[PDB]
Amino acid sequence: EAPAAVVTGAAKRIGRAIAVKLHQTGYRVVIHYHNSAEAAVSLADELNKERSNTAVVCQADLTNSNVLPASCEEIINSCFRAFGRCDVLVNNASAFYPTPLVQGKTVETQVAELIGTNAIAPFLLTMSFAQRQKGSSNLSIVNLCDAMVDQPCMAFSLYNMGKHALVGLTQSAALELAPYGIRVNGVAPGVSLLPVAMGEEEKDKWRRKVPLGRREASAEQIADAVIFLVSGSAQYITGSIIKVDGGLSLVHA
Amino acid sequence: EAPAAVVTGAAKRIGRAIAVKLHQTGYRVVIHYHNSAEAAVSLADELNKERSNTAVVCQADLTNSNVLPASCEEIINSCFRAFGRCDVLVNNASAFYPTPLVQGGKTVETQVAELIGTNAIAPFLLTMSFAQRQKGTNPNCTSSNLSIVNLCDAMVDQPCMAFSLYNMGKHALVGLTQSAALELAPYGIRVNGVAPGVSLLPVAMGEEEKDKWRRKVPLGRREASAEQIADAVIFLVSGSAQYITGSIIKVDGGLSLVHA
Amino acid sequence: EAPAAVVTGAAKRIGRAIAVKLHQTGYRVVIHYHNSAEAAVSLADELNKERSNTAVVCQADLTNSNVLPASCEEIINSCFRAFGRCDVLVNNASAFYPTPLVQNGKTVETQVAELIGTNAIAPFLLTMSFAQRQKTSSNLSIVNLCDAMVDQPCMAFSLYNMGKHALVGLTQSAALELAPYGIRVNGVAPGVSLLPVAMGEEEKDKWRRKVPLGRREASAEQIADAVIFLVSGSAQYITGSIIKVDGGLSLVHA
Amino acid sequence: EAPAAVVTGAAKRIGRAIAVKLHQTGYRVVIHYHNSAEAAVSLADELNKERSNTAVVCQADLTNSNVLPASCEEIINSCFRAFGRCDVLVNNASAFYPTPLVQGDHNGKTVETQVAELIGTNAIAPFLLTMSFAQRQKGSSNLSIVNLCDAMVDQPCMAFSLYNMGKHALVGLTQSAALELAPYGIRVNGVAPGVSLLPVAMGEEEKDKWRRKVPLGRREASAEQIADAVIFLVSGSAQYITGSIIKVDGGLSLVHA
Ligand SMILES: NC(=O)c1ccc[n+]([C@@H]2O[C@H](COP(=O)([O-])OP(=O)(O)OC[C@H]3O[C@@H](n4cnc5c(N)ncnc54)[C@H](OP(=O)(O)O)[C@@H]3O)[C@@H](O)[C@H]2O)c1
Ligand SMILES: NC(=O)c1ccc[n+]([C@@H]2O[C@H](COP(=O)([O-])OP(=O)(O)OC[C@H]3O[C@@H](n4cnc5c(N)ncnc54)[C@H](OP(=O)(O)O)[C@@H]3O)[C@@H](O)[C@H]2O)c1
Ligand SMILES: NC(=O)c1ccc[n+]([C@@H]2O[C@H](COP(=O)([O-])OP(=O)(O)OC[C@H]3O[C@@H](n4cnc5c(N)ncnc54)[C@H](OP(=O)(O)O)[C@@H]3O)[C@@H](O)[C@H]2O)c1
Ligand SMILES: NC(=O)c1ccc[n+]([C@@H]2O[C@H](COP(=O)([O-])OP(=O)(O)OC[C@H]3O[C@@H](n4cnc5c(N)ncnc54)[C@H](OP(=O)(O)O)[C@@H]3O)[C@@H](O)[C@H]2O)c1
Ligand SMILES: CN(Cc1cnc2nc(N)nc(N)c2n1)c1ccc(C(=O)N[C@@H](CCC(=O)O)C(=O)O)cc1
Ligand SMILES: CN(Cc1cnc2nc(N)nc(N)c2n1)c1ccc(C(=O)N[C@@H](CCC(=O)O)C(=O)O)cc1
Ligand SMILES: CN(Cc1cnc2nc(N)nc(N)c2n1)c1ccc(C(=O)N[C@@H](CCC(=O)O)C(=O)O)cc1
Ligand SMILES: CN(Cc1cnc2nc(N)nc(N)c2n1)c1ccc(C(=O)N[C@@H](CCC(=O)O)C(=O)O)cc1
Ligand code: NI
Ligand code: NI
Repeated sequence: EAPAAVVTGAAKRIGRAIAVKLHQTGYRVVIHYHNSAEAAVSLADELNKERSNTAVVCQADLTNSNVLPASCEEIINSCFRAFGRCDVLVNNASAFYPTPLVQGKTVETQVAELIGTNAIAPFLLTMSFAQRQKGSSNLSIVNLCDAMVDQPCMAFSLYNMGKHALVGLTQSAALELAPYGIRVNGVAPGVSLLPVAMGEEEKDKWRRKVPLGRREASAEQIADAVIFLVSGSAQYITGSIIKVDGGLSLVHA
Repeated sequence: EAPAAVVTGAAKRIGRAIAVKLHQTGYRVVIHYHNSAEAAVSLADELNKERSNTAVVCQADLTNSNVLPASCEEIINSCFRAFGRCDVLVNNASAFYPTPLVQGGKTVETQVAELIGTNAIAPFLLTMSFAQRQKGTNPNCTSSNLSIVNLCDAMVDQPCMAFSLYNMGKHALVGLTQSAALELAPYGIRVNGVAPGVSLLPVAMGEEEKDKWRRKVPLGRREASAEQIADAVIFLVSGSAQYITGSIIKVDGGLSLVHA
Repeated sequence: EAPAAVVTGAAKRIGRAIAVKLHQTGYRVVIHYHNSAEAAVSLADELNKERSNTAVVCQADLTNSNVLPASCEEIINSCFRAFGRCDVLVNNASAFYPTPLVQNGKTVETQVAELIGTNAIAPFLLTMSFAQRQKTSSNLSIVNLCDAMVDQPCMAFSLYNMGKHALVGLTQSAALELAPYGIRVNGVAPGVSLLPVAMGEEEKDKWRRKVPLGRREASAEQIADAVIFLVSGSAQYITGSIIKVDGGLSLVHA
Repeated sequence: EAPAAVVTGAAKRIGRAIAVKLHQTGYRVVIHYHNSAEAAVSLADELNKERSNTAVVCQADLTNSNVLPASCEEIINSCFRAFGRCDVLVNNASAFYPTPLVQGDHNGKTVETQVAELIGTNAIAPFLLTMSFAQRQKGSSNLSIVNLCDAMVDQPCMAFSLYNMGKHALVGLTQSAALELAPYGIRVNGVAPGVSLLPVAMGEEEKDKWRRKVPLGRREASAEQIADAVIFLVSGSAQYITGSIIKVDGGLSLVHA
């Protein structure tokens, strides 16, 4: 019988590429989304046309709040309701914008969004993932990290704190959930898909920097590393974070 | 004119020892505390005994909440109020307890607020407020020695079982240390960390459990005293570390190097 | 047409498993060996029985010496003479033994030659020679076998540890320098894998216990699995990456 | 009694500033050099004019060879012979030049000479000096080793693989020796410059290119700023510190591509 996966922020871009590749591997998928309702059901439609009743949609804000644990518990619950199991969780959804230290949203909202999406939701989703299993199988969690986590971008401190917290969770959860046969790993893109709204010349500045090919990783290239980690080929791998960055983190100033 | 320093969680233990050594080095200090009012003022009394009006006290919960940015601004303000300047910020205050991922007291969101608030968010807001006050300073046109020192954890990559939120908070602190170091370098504000392995064990910990942790330590088979942690802090704030920023010094007696 | 791979120290254990999985994936293989002649040819015979003319054997000492560069050029040339190409280099051969700092009559300089040569310098020269011969339907890459415990070193293994650290450095330097040629350079870092046969089971179990995921060592095959991912089309953007295959061992404090 | 230190490659630049600061702190010093004889003897003279009988010179090639262990043993011996003790070893001497992985147009040296020089000076010599240092220990004291590492070690410069391998191996040694020598109270630490003193031969525009990369001040570290971290690590304010490598790089290693 088919395994099931939750992918967060799976409506488009890298999240969509992960849901799609997991689907092609034979997973049924919960496509989580926040604001991209149309893209999410459009994705689910295609996947369901491929194989009937193998994709459901689930919407949630993953900003930190007192109700976030409930939302995260529900996200996991939706996978079991639809599919009777939950074998894989991919923590992909992520708020991303600058927060300059020296001077719209209050700083506490930015805290809740940036740290919530990048670290607290992954933590809570991990708790619920594990709780639902215990209290053959190839259970694992993949966290979407950042290969530049130690060469941060200017004025992105909260985002960077969130990705760093995600490294800690990946390692803490790997260690703690190993007795249950739940493996916990990361995939760390460097420059992948640039923002839809980024000007082309700004995109080119980033591409130029990549030693391997002078270009960004495609969403499929990121998804490949994810499906390796969920596979039987990675049965012994846990607490490992795989850079998919084309050498970018190795390039000095 | 003597420089001034803010030290969070400075009433006891490592924070206290940092405050004492900064004061002995010539700093005026803001002693921040949460619950330890008695210890905070008795420290201030002692420092003020040595040099009149060189130690002041400041109370604040550093748990994340919608009033944290305000609280942290006021902490930095208290240093300018008392001493007319703020040269050094030491982020030492820290909540610390287990938070198991699997279950068989506080809600998990209270734990998040406390653990990531004290260890990461408050340091970040204090860093903002510290830097905002140095906005109109050109490091070329001045002879100051501004820095922040973040109290980290040498075991961040070999974490203790069931301490995931604490660990996330310390990881975020490493991220802030590095991000702030880069972003504030144009202001001549250096941002560094000191990472104890096993230092002062909890007062409530059984003596046999204490000795288990002590035995792990290759250099001397003992915990670091609070003074030895403070030595590294004062090096990092000193003129002999003027080119150091984004560095996290381990003070762990080799502990992080020991395999399972 | 079929790609070709060189695997150093390929007669036994992890190296043999890598050579086998590469061959199963469609690679022709050069099976390098040092002292394990019989094992090397029995492996070569087994793979050639599977598919004719897909396996050859190559003897070489990878200790550092004045002749080492020539040996390494010959190992690479060997793959080209046998198969007309060389798509993959796996640096697997490794000397491994204690060298205490404070006090088998091996001199320390022999220990240096053996431990640094096999783990670092031979990898570096094979990399030179590999790159030199390549100086686009191609997928060229190098995989170096590292050590997940490189920053939590075992007691009295300083030269070995220096060897492995130099290999990390080589992986990163070569990844950057060879990227313009489309040559990707990566690492697989076992923690506890195959234990020495002669080691007491009671000592083996001490190591096994340390491992969170399963309380067991990695099989050679599980290590080989990460190797074949790195060389595959599913890793075309991965260079300078070292993947731990350690079942969480490196995350366990003392 | 005054303590004693050995500093390798101490005739000039960073190694000199370390020898000077250790001398100013009250150490007697062995000034090791390879080619810089005049600068070495000139330093010994300045130090001796300040406090008589507190500085000696010792010449040795630290290229890897079958005689390197003897040479390193000699270097350590020279400290016990002059000063009756050896409290501090500073591994500073370092060969530094590109070794491209791909050749095209044919340099000077053979690749095995380059191996012997680059990894001998940066790694093997430090290892043997560490062996001899710990072996010779006699029996209030503060024994330590400081290794000069490199902050850019995981963001290597183009075509410097052998140099980078040496420096990576030196990290390994720092950590391994920290663990292994801890039971004897010998601490082993590192100082990692990013951009400090630029090569004399380097053109001014190239020098300015490196300087402008540094976030903290847009300048290189002086030799004295590097020596400061060294002297902190050998000091009593660092007695619980072992296996730590402190970056002195003005934030350079934190700058993305
Ligand atoms: N793209 C890159 O070059 C790159 C580089 C480094 C690291 N990464 C990591 O790789 C992963 C995917 O990258 P990406 O560029 O594809 O990410 P992205 O497009 O910026 O974001 C992915 C999804 O996250 C969801 N999200 C944002 N805020 C949310 C919130 N408040 N609550 C719930 N969901 C929220 C959004 O869902 P909706 O659209 O439905 O609202 C969004 O589509 C991320 O974790 C990222 O940090 C990517
Ligand atoms: N001790 C060790 O072995 C060790 C190991 C690794 C890292 N560290 C780091 O070194 C630093 C000092 O360690 P330590 O053991 O001295 O710390 P600690 O005793 O556990 O706590 C330090 C102080 O932090 C303050 N604090 C706690 N929760 C707070 C909150 N909600 N709001 C405001 N302040 C709060 C407390 O102040 P009040 O008493 O006034 O309430 C406390 O006295 C910490 O950052 C720690 O993480 C220590
Ligand atoms: N096994 C583990 O638990 C583990 C853990 C961490 C890292 N690793 C790494 O993974 C790789 C494979 O490990 P392993 O246990 O399979 O290795 P191994 O059995 O110790 O050695 C593999 C081969 O290296 C060859 N070799 C040794 N010295 C040589 C020299 N002088 N010149 C040429 N070849 C030489 C030997 O070839 P011959 O038999 O032909 O003489 C040997 O069969 C190694 O690089 C190792 O460091 C393994
Ligand atoms: N920007 C920087 O300068 C920088 C950056 C990162 C790391 N570092 C590290 O910091 C340390 C000091 O840097 P530096 O620039 O002052 O070094 P350097 O001037 O390039 O070299 C220091 C000394 O090493 C000695 N040496 C070279 N080859 C030798 C050999 N074959 N045998 C014995 N001695 C040999 C030379 O001594 P003689 O002159 O007597 O021949 C030289 O004076 C080095 O380890 C370096 O790698 C420096
Ligand atoms: C590598 N990358 C692509 C990119 C796109 N989406 C992402 N989304 C998430 N959640 N996380 C990522 N790290 C991410 N990265 C980058 C890198 C820098 C900037 C950047 O400098 N952003 C500025 C300026 C962008 C602009 O000029 O358009 C900003 O204010 O957002 C954006 C994307
Ligand atoms: C190294 N150390 C000392 C210690 C003391 N106070 C601190 N305080 C803070 N804020 N941060 C630290 N990391 C810290 N560390 C440790 C290490 C382990 C445990 C620990 O396993 N504690 C268990 C129980 C241990 C027990 O008391 O028996 C707990 O539930 O708190 C406590 C302190
Ligand atoms: C994880 N591992 C397995 C192992 C086997 N072969 C290898 N071979 C190589 N080349 N590299 C390795 N890292 C390696 N590792 C280990 C770990 C420790 C000891 C060990 O403590 N050996 C001591 C003790 C031997 C014993 O007690 O039986 C020795 O003196 O060799 C051996 C193998
Ligand atoms: C940071 N730095 C200064 C410098 C000077 N001496 C040293 N000496 C040693 N032993 N180790 C160092 N790391 C070192 N670094 C650098 C950085 C890059 C180049 C460099 O790109 N060198 C090229 C280009 C020289 C040029 O164009 O002038 C070479 O071929 O040597 C030189 C020095
Ligand atoms: Ni981190
Ligand atoms: Ni290394």
